[PDB]
Amino acid sequence: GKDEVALLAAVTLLGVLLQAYFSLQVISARRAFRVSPPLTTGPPEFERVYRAQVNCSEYFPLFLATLWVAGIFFHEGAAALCGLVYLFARLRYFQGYARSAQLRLAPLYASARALWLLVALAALGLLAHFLPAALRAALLGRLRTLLPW
Amino acid sequence: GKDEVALLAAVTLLGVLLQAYFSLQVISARRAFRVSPPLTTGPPEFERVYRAQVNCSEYFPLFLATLWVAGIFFHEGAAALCGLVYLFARLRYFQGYARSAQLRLAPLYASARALWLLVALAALGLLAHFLPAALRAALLGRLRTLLPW
Amino acid sequence: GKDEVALLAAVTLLGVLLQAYFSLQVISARRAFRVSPPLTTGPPEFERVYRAQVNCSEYFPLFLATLWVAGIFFHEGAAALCGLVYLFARLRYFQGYARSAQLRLAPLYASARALWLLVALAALGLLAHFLPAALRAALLGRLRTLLPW
Ligand SMILES: CCCCCCCCCCCCO[C@@H]1O[C@H](CO)[C@@H](O[C@H]2O[C@H](CO)[C@@H](O)[C@H](O)[C@H]2O)[C@H](O)[C@H]1O
Ligand SMILES: CCCCCCCCCCCCO[C@@H]1O[C@H](CO)[C@@H](O[C@H]2O[C@H](CO)[C@@H](O)[C@H](O)[C@H]2O)[C@H](O)[C@H]1O
Ligand SMILES: CCCCCCCCCCCCO[C@@H]1O[C@H](CO)[C@@H](O[C@H]2O[C@H](CO)[C@@H](O)[C@H](O)[C@H]2O)[C@H](O)[C@H]1O
Ligand SMILES: COc1nc(N(CC(C)(C)F)c2cc(Cl)c(F)cc2F)cnc1C(=O)[C@H]1C[C@@H]1C(=O)O
Ligand SMILES: COc1nc(N(CC(C)(C)F)c2cc(Cl)c(F)cc2F)cnc1C(=O)[C@H]1C[C@@H]1C(=O)O
Ligand SMILES: COc1nc(N(CC(C)(C)F)c2cc(Cl)c(F)cc2F)cnc1C(=O)[C@H]1C[C@@H]1C(=O)O
Ligand SMILES: CCCCCC/C=C\CCCCCCCC(=O)O
Ligand SMILES: CCCCCC/C=C\CCCCCCCC(=O)O
Ligand SMILES: CCCCCC/C=C\CCCCCCCC(=O)O
Ligand SMILES: CCCCCC/C=C\CCCCCCCC(=O)O
Ligand SMILES: CCCCCC/C=C\CCCCCCCC(=O)O
Ligand SMILES: CCCCCC/C=C\CCCCCCCC(=O)O
Repeated sequence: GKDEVALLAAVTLLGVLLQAYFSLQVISARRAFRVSPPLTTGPPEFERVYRAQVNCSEYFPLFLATLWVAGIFFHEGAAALCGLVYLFARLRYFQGYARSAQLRLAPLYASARALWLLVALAALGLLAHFLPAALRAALLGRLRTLLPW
Repeated sequence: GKDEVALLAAVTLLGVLLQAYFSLQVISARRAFRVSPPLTTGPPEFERVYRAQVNCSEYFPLFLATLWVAGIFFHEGAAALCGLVYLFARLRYFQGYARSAQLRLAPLYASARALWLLVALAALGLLAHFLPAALRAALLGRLRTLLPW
Repeated sequence: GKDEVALLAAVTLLGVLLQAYFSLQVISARRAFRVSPPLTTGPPEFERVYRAQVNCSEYFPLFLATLWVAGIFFHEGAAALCGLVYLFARLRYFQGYARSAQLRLAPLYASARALWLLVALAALGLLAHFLPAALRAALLGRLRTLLPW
């Protein structure tokens, strides 16, 4: 039961750890540019690192949501592998963005490709669990009993 | 097992897709107002669209959390319908806010009403799974065995 | 089945309610300092309360992710208790930060300690569900069948 989802839980935990890493980098920039809470503005370099962390934070719940839907309704290994590709592409996005706004783009598109792939696996998984049942009911003349609307 | 939660997974996926839509709108405003990363400040219109996306992002994990608690402990269909009302009210909030800060308010209250309804269904669901067991133990003089505290 | 995770669902719901409380406090500061949407800048006090809510929002999905992994793979009661310690430390962080940036630090470290503890329980739980199986396969000379890589 539990170990049917243990790989998804492991990829989730690795994402939490990546977020802690991004957070550690912003704490470091905060010393390196004397940025003092409660402020988020500062030199362009600090501003880039800080924006990279905010962006990764916005998308972290989206990644988790699709990872779990894809892993449960499609295939656990397929979703987990795709989750790892997304996480590694985000690490590179962060490191890229810290150096320059242009250098963030190649790993940003790689991560966008990986997240859309997870959205596609989630959609396919959901369709695989609804379309066959609807097909069976339609062929048996029992569709109204499955969905009156 | 899986299809006991397939409607919640479908509503979750639709919310991820709505977030991608909001993100596409901010990318468009970014060209229309020459706002260049790493900046989030700009004309009041861009500022409104950008704030709308930030707000929807803050609340997206809250919506997911209550949707899943309500859908598992209350009733799956009730929670899923309520999730759809929330998602559609957020689309209208976004479109409203893009035009004016006042025009965002009616769909914002509609979405606040829909999210509180999901919080209420989650609370009711949780109570339905704890209060009867506690009542049974109290009536049987076995409460200490269920909860010593 | 459901009540195997009902305590985790209850702690989740309490976190959603805490977030609604933080949100109510920022709405109040917004009147008290005439900050008008779409703006997030203002007096240092408003700026502190607003930053406190943003920080709690960034970490809310991280807390949920680890609470569920720890509660499912480690022990439900252990994770749920730890989740409560984290939530209460965040309330104090918020109240502290509202008064001063220095006063936020003691409950911030308390919440950081509580979240790392949840990360540790999640990691331990995941290891408890993989390392014994790998040990059994290695001892039986059946490791390649469990993991070819
Ligand atoms: C209302 C909607 C109407 C229904 C429309 C249906 C959409 C049709 C889209 C194509 C159908 C799915 O096509 C299928 O895709 C997946 C993933 O790309 C492939 O799947 C394979 O590669 C993926 C890579 O991500 C692996 O994770 C997976 O384990 C493996 O089986 C299949 O080899 C292919 O056959
Ligand atoms: C420590 C706490 C002490 C216990 C206090 C208990 C609180 C009492 C509150 C009212 C009890 C629940 O009351 C119940 O609400 C739900 C939802 O509104 C209604 O439920 C109905 O409408 C909702 C609409 O959201 C549908 O999704 C649901 O499928 C349907 O059954 C019931 O018809 C009503 O009987
Ligand atoms: C590739 C990795 C290699 C494997 C390395 C393994 C790491 C070893 C770390 C120590 C092993 C776990 O050690 C174990 O920790 C937990 C939590 O702190 C304790 O657990 C106890 O306290 C915790 C407090 O959080 C309670 O929630 C829990 O219900 C209770 O049983 C155990 O009494 C201790 O024996
Ligand atoms: C994966 O990250 C991102 N995805 C985005 N989209 C939205 C669009 C409309 C492009 F599709 C998107 C959404 C979903 Cl659901 C998905 F499955 C895949 C995606 F690509 C958009 N922006 C980012 C960023 O992080 C940029 C803010 C960072 C920067 O510009 O530096
Ligand atoms: C649903 O969205 C929102 N909900 C809010 N609350 C918090 C309060 C104290 C009002 F209850 C709230 C919280 C929970 Cl848990 C809920 F179940 C229902 C809710 F209404 C508050 N603000 C928004 C916004 O999006 C505003 C930032 C956007 C803007 O002002 O434009
Ligand atoms: C629990 O909150 C926080 N945790 C942080 N880290 C990241 C570091 C590198 C410190 F470990 C962290 C990450 C994980 Cl995964 C965890 F398990 C425990 C943690 F401590 C960091 N910052 C906060 C804040 O809220 C600060 C922004 C608020 C402020 O500075 O006021
Ligand atoms: C492992 C526990 C770590 C807890 C997270 C630490 C977070 C933030 C510390 C920011 C310190 C305040 C910055 C200095 C500003 C000033 O002194 O003027
Ligand atoms: C491979 C595609 C074949 C699809 C078959 C669909 C067949 C018939 C559609 C008519 C349904 C209307 C009859 C109502 C009776 C009922 O289903 O309860
Ligand atoms: C489907 C893949 C889409 C990936 C998401 C694209 C995101 C961001 C692109 C922002 C471009 C940089 C803005 C221009 C600023 C300047 O040139 O001065
Ligand atoms: C419909 C409301 C009826 C509630 C009934 C509650 C009854 C008695 C409360 C006394 C409990 C203290 C006895 C301790 C013994 C034990 O439960 O283990
Ligand atoms: C229970 C429903 C509550 C819904 C959440 C309310 C949220 C925001 C209201 C902000 C009001 C606009 C501020 C005044 C600015 C101005 O008039 O110039
Ligand atoms: C308590 C620690 C004991 C660890 C025991 C590990 C033993 C042997 C490692 C050799 C594995 C290589 C053999 C390949 C055959 C197979 O497992 O399929």
